[PDB]
Amino acid sequence: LDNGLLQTPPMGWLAWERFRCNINCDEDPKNCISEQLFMEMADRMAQDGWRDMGYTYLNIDDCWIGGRDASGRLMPDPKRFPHGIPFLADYVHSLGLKLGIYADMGNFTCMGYPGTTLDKVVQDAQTFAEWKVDMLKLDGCFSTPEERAQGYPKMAAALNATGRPIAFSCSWPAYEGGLPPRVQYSLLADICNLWRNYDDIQDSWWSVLSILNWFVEHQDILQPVAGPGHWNDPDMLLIGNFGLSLEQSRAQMALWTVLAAPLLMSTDLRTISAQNMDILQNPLMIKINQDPLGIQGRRIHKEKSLIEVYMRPLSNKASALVFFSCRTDMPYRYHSSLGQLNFTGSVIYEAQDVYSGDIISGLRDETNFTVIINPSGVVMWYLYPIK
Amino acid sequence: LDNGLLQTPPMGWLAWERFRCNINCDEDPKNCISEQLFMEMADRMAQDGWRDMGYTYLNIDDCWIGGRDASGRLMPDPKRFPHGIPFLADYVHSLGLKLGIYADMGNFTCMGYPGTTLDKVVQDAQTFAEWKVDMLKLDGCFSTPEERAQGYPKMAAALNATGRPIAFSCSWPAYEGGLPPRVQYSLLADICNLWRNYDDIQDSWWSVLSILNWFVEHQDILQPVAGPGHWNDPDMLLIGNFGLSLEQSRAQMALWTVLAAPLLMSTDLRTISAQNMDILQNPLMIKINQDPLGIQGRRIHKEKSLIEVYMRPLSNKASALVFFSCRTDMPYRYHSSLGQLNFTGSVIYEAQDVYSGDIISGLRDETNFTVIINPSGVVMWYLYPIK
Ligand SMILES: *[C@@H]1O[C@H](CO)[C@@H](O[C@@H]2O[C@H](CO)[C@@H](O[C@@H]3O[C@H](CO[C@H]4O[C@H](CO)[C@@H](O)[C@H](O)[C@@H]4O)[C@@H](O)[C@H](O[C@H]4O[C@H](CO)[C@@H](O)[C@H](O)[C@@H]4O)[C@@H]3O)[C@H](O)[C@H]2NC(C)=O)[C@H](O)[C@H]1NC(C)=O
Ligand SMILES: *[C@@H]1O[C@H](CO)[C@@H](O[C@@H]2O[C@H](CO)[C@@H](O[C@@H]3O[C@H](CO[C@H]4O[C@H](CO)[C@@H](O)[C@H](O)[C@@H]4O)[C@@H](O)[C@H](O[C@H]4O[C@H](CO)[C@@H](O)[C@H](O)[C@@H]4O)[C@@H]3O)[C@H](O)[C@H]2NC(C)=O)[C@H](O)[C@H]1NC(C)=O
Ligand SMILES: *[C@@H]1O[C@H](CO[C@@H]2O[C@@H](C)[C@@H](O)[C@@H](O)[C@@H]2O)[C@@H](O[C@@H]2O[C@H](CO)[C@@H](O[C@@H]3O[C@H](CO)[C@@H](O)[C@H](O)[C@@H]3O)[C@H](O)[C@H]2NC(C)=O)[C@H](O)[C@H]1NC(C)=O
Ligand SMILES: *[C@@H]1O[C@H](CO[C@@H]2O[C@@H](C)[C@@H](O)[C@@H](O)[C@@H]2O)[C@@H](O[C@@H]2O[C@H](CO)[C@@H](O)[C@H](O)[C@H]2NC(C)=O)[C@H](O)[C@H]1NC(C)=O
Ligand SMILES: *[C@@H]1O[C@H](CO)[C@@H](O)[C@H](O)[C@H]1NC(C)=O
Ligand SMILES: *[C@@H]1O[C@H](CO)[C@@H](O)[C@H](O)[C@H]1NC(C)=O
Repeated sequence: LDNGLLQTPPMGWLAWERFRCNINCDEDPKNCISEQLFMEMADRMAQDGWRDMGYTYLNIDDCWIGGRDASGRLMPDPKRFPHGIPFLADYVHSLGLKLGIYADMGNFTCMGYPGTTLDKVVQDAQTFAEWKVDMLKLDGCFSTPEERAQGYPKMAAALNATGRPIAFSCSWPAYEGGLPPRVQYSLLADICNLWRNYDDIQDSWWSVLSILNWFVEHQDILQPVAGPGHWNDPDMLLIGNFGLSLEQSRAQMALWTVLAAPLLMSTDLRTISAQNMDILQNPLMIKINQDPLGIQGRRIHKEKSLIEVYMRPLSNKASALVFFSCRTDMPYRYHSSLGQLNFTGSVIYEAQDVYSGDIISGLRDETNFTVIINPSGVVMWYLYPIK
Repeated sequence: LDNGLLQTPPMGWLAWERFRCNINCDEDPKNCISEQLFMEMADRMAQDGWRDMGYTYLNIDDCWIGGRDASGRLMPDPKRFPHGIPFLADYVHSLGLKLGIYADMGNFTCMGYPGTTLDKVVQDAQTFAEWKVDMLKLDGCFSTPEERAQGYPKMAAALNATGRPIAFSCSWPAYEGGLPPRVQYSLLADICNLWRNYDDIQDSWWSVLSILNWFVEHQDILQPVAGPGHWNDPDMLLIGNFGLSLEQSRAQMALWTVLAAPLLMSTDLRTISAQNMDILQNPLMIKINQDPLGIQGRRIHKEKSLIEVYMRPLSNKASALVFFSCRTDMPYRYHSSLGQLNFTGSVIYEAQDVYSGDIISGLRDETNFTVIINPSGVVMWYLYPIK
């Protein structure tokens, strides 16, 4: 979408994965979807290094809506959001952060809350802009294909007409199978800043692998359409939650990074471990994810040893390499060379291990190297020519 | 098997899952299958509380064999086991531990090492006894159904004839689909101390789940056949390795415990985290696993919320309850009562949470209670009448 926004993938926090549709504030006041929850997460982002590292969006998902007023104007739940959305937008802005909100192109949101039907698209966009929202996620539950085909372009135009820059996240392709001929990616790039291609992520390694598999099976289609202002969205990071081991956590981070994915956390920032914080706030990882060229990476190799190699092209002739083990036995000594990974001749390279910080220098194409990769884990290199 | 052994499930350490068939001692001397590996693990077991907590077996798996001498007698790899197996057994015995070894009923072991064919069964049994081995795992790769039908009882007879008590672990049923009529569990109980019913475990939550689902699907057949001296074996514990998150590690421990499974670790005891050690050395968990009645537990409840309830009967009118979440979203508040879990009478109960140590008093059958269960995780209770 040509609105000047998201020239690099968006970084932030989204409520959905970790907190879902928890509306029981009586029994569970700390974890229910509420004004308090968002202010508390905002405080953590401001104070715990998140904002400073580039995590700027604080995004509301489903289950925020209370109803519509006599003018059809959208309202938050008055008990869970007593001060209203402008209050929250203003609070978040006061901390140098941006606020994301959620609507559904259809009769109801996926959780059954008031939907943004075709006749409400313009009014809701205007309401969101008036509230000083900075991003919109538009789901597409409880709608027909033709309603979505009209509704998503209609919303992009309505957001534009408000005059406020609002990043536009579209779940549109996910409801249509995410692939041609039903999904037109040139159209999508014109109307959206990012799009959810595929299934909701769940808190499991199986879920991460099914998403990765789908993106890799279809990378010839998906890879070229990603770029500044228009990203593929494989869904939220699971780092900090319950389903992923340490190796798996480091793996999702590295792989989302090579895919030029949004880095949208969804985890309790109040209790996040140092180890998980260290993954998400890795400066070189973020640098790679936020590379100005915005070229989505690809899987370039798959061995019978079940080691996969991903490569992302970066600025200044640099590259990112992810050595990924789909083995489920033990650490594996992966033997390779840059020549075997289709790198250009005569150039001498140097690599920094993204997780360990170690530097491997004087690598020619013919130079044999070994990387030790743990099961369901990665080794990641930031690779550059040296003179 | 009526050999006086394993009146409770065996507890110890097995090399396979974590260290596999790593024989490259030149490049990897600290992790290869060698006498050093086993000696170092023995030290850890003696010094780090493992033995004192009941972890007594230190078991060699595949890839130990060098060959057979001129008389057909098995010999360990001379380079990797320079002092020989008697020496290792002596070392292990001096630390108050027991030595397990590995053989295959067929032409070769699964990794292609010299097999214990039918004409070698007796000689190999005598060799193991002479070495002062305490346990034998007998794999069934590279054999026919008829050879296994002959060989497994042949080995049991051979072991008995040596006069040395040797715990006998049989992989026989796993090669036959693990079910009647192909598997005769009455015979297995008479000839083996434990048997691998099903697929090899791998370092993933998916692997744990597939084993659990197979054991639950067929629990009507499998639950009754387990007891003192003869156990179902759903394979090694993954705790301390790469594939399981914290919640998942706690889940496998609790679930293997209610199933009266062997507690056979397979992990690097030299680098194991305090957090993982705390799981495996939980005193109440071990007490429950090692309950004298040896009654295998069952899944008693399954709900649409994807919460499952397991129950194991214990000595002194006590029970173990495992509340298990197959959810992949967020913590779940599970509401129940002992009455809904088929507890009858006017007995008043008290429960101890096995992981937190918290005590819940005044539980009558009608009493409503709530437990908070994390995704792919458990809450475990030790439940008992109070008077
Ligand atoms: C509502 O929708 C409108 C129309 O879609 C948006 O307006 C566009 O905004 C974008 C982003 O700000 C503009 O793109 C930028 O244009 C700059 C100048 O272009 C001029 O010249 C061209 C002809 O060559 C004209 O088409 C145009 O009208 C301008 O007069 C460029 O310099 C910018 O370059 C950027 O990208 C290059 C290469 O990728 C980089 O090297 C640069 O560093 C730089 O980042 C950029 O392309 C676009 O021109 C606007 N279009 C129109 C018709 O006005 C609104 O932003 C949007 N409003 C809201 C609120 O969402
Ligand atoms: C080769 O195979 C034979 C079986 O064919 C094995 O022999 C069995 O060995 C076990 C274990 O040593 C014996 O079980 C033990 O029996 C002891 C005495 O029981 C006798 O008396 C009763 C009378 O009712 C007879 O029925 C029975 O046949 C015996 O003659 C008990 O003292 C033992 O009790 C143990 O457990 C209790 C817990 O309940 C503890 O309190 C005790 O301390 C003790 O540990 C035990 O039950 C069994 O009797 C033998 N069977 C036969 C038919 O002889 C060989 O062991 C095996 N050889 C090898 C090397 O593998
Ligand atoms: C999106 O929502 C519209 C608007 O209807 C509203 O939402 C519905 C879920 C109901 O709660 C309505 O009370 C409410 O006004 C839906 O259009 C309407 O759907 C209803 C119910 O399906 C239709 O009524 C039915 O008519 C048929 C045929 O005569 C009867 O068999 C049924 O017994 C029932 O009376 C109604 O005609 C229709 N209205 C219009 C103007 O089209 C729409 O279905 C829904 N779309 C999707 C894709 O979810
Ligand atoms: C276990 O091994 C026996 C022994 O034969 C060996 O394997 C043969 C395939 C061949 O490589 C010989 O040099 C080895 O000595 C197998 O029994 C043989 O099976 C083959 C069928 O492939 C048959 O032609 C021979 O008559 C058999 N030999 C004898 C003397 O019995 C047996 O098949 C192997 N079992 C399994 C299931 O792997
Ligand atoms: C890399 O190692 C291989 C052995 O697998 C060897 O054949 C080859 O010569 C080495 N590459 C070079 C040119 O250094
Ligand atoms: C237990 O809770 C249910 C509601 O979940 C209620 O209907 C029932 O009366 C309660 N029983 C007792 C003994 O409090």
